[PDB]
Amino acid sequence: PLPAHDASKVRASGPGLNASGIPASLPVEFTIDARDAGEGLLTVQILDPEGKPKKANIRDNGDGTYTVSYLPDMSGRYTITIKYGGDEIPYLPFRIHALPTGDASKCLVTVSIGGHGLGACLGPRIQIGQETVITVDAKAAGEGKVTCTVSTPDGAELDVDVVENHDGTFDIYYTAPEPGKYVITIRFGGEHIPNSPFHVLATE
Amino acid sequence: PAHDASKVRASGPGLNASGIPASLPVEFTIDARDAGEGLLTVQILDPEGKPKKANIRDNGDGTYTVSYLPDMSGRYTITIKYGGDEIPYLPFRIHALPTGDASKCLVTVSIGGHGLGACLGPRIQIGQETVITVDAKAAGEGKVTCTVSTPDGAELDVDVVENHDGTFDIYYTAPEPGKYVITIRFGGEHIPNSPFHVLATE
Repeated sequence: PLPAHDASKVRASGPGLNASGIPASLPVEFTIDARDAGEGLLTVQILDPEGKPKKANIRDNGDGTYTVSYLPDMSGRYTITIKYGGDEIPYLPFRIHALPTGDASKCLVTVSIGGHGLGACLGPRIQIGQETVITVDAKAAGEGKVTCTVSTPDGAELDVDVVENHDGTFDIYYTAPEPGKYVITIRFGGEHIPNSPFHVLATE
Repeated sequence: PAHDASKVRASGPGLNASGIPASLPVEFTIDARDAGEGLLTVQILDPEGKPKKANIRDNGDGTYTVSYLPDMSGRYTITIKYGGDEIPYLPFRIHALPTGDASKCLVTVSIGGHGLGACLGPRIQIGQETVITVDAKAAGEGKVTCTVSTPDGAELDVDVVENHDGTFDIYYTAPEPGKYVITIRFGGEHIPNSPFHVLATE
């Protein structure tokens, strides 16, 4: 990379790097300032409290600064490594503590398919090729949001976008594309709701 | 009116040193024919250290048939006394072994003939009969068992009816308002979504 850079002049700050911790289950952002660091590619790696990679979304603001956002779905410490032109910036890694909120044990689960409710709770089987709506009623759980991750039979872990209804309930829309074992993790305020993670088998 | 508990002998499937299958009722025999006259008592603690019902039948001949239901996989600690005195070699430690695959069980709940889908829901009405059906066709060897924790903190075993087609029915009515915890196991292990937390309301 002939274009000169100096990663030691990059500065990072903002809510997503708060040394006092952040609330789990809420998306958060921070700013990376490379205006004095020359020209190079900015990369960010985030490891979650389980040591697994977490997506850091990077917005180039076109002025030498970047906005980075991530979703700490999980209580615990996240490990953030930032590189400019391939070189680590100072003071790495950032260790950011996502703190639990509310009472996940008060969340209730109902399931519906095609506009017909299967009543309460998520049994051990789901159907393939059929949109399934898992409603998490958190009206009694207090502070926090519902988050969801699905592991597919191939081993991939995918964060599912949870719809907030603003009445204390949250809807998880999922269509299982293939038969096999899925693991559906549902947290509220950073913590597993009752019976999560759900080990479910997708069937014809 | 003398007795000698040191001469009481104990044997049978319920005391098998190699373990017993969880979720199946089991019996054992206490032989006090050489031990004189006295009252037989049996205490069973389940793996969590809580009392487990021991049904004692006096056979009227110096022997007793004792039965208990190991609903939970794990270790059961059995203390037997005759005339108030311990018999030898106590306590007995009996392993209840898991069987089958409780994770393959399917639950359906019906109240007054209306299906509530899987699990109870957060609320039921006091005095209203509930029917919990457990489909265990895919679960392998074992039986469904059920224990309820009541608002007062008591534990009660709820009889489970075997239909001999792979399904089991549980009939339960909440008598008092408050929080209940319904534990449903197959072959010693929680079925999916057990234990079930329900508030009994007016």
